[PDB]
Amino acid sequence: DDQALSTIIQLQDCIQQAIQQLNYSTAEFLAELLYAECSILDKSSVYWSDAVYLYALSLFLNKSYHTAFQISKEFKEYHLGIAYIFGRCALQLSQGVNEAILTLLSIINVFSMVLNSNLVHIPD
Amino acid sequence: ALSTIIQLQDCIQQAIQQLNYSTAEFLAELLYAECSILDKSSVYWSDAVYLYALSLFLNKSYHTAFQISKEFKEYHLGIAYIFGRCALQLSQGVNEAILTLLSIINVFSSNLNSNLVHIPD
Repeated sequence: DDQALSTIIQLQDCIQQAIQQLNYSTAEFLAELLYAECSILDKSSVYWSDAVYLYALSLFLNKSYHTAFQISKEFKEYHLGIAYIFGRCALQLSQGVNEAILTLLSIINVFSMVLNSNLVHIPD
Repeated sequence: ALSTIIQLQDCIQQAIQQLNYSTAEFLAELLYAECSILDKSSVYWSDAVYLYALSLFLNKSYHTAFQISKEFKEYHLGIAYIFGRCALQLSQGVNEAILTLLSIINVFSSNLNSNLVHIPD
């Protein structure tokens, strides 16, 4: 447990590093492994939501828009970035726009769960 | 009038950092047009060309950024990187990318510091 948190932080840092350059397949593999590792952690942990959001962003980035769209629909409410990924997938695919609206309206009205984070591509 | 171009290039940095595409399309076009006239060898010229090529690359516009980076690949390392990856995507102009990047690596080998976004190490 003492090193368990360090590994997750290191994997997250590597994922932001990889996505910072135009290196996506490695970002895919690191996001996949972090998402698999975070399975044991409870859903209440911010780490699970962060890993799911990173995985969704990656799966969006490599044109695998369908898979990103499901992996965003399962936990769309938990994180703001997941909702962003869901909305992007919906606009590209014209599938399930309505729940995207129902989530985005709530998230914007409340702003003006997890809402703010230091990760990359966190929407403003 | 360099404050305005510095501000708009920072805006381009922020926009691309926000995963918005076709947003820095116009802004990079504007920087290219504005800075093509003031100089052809200044650091701002290479910076504008690199940002323009990166914006063109990211927006499924490869047959333009290809030649755009081809013209000025020898000036900035990021331009050469964009040129090489576009060569890979389009399967064209590959030998030129090989020579330019070999020259770049040899510079590191022999006894460049721009910190712009998406610049590979």
